[PDB]
Amino acid sequence: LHKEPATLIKAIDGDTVKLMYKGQPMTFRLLLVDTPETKHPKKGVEKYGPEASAFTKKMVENAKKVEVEFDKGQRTDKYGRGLAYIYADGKMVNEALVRQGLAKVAYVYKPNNTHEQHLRKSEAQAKKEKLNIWS
Repeated sequence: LHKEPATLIKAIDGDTVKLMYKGQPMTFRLLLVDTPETKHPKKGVEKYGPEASAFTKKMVENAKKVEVEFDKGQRTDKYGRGLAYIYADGKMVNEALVRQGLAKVAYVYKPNNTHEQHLRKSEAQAKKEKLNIWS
């Protein structure tokens, strides 16, 4: 797995950000995590949705460097979105959301499952600390 540079274009939601990658604007979906959404699904703005959304936005906006890391399997989903691990100054946004109780680990589709265990370990810690979603 290798990291590649990208430039923030705009954060869209807790789990979705628009990036300039290899010269093209592209929407990326964060691999392996489900955040509450301000979009769907569902019921509009779910609980912790605006929180999760502000966390991702602050984290990518304030970064010096954003990098994307594709997993071993398909790199786009059926909506045309890039599927990847996103890093802000070396820190994985997907893990930070989970470590803060602002995301749960998604249903995993192999072989896009490289960081699955790492994330699950963070999710376990956030539950034990009863943060946000877990409170």
